[PDB]
Amino acid sequence: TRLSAPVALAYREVSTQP
Amino acid sequence: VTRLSAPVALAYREVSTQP
Amino acid sequence: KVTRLSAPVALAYREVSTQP
Repeated sequence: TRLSAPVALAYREVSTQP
Repeated sequence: VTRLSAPVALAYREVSTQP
Repeated sequence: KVTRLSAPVALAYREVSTQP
């Protein structure tokens, strides 16, 4: 019943394969 | 047992309630 | 995705005096 707010949000990820 | 992590803001919800 | 990080404003540890 609460939500919070961060300063920044960091997703990821790399070269992936056919 | 170790950390706390103070955020920026904090948001609260609200429900209308009947008597 | 699997691991979205988030980065807070500040942390806070603590510790008392500990005996020998």
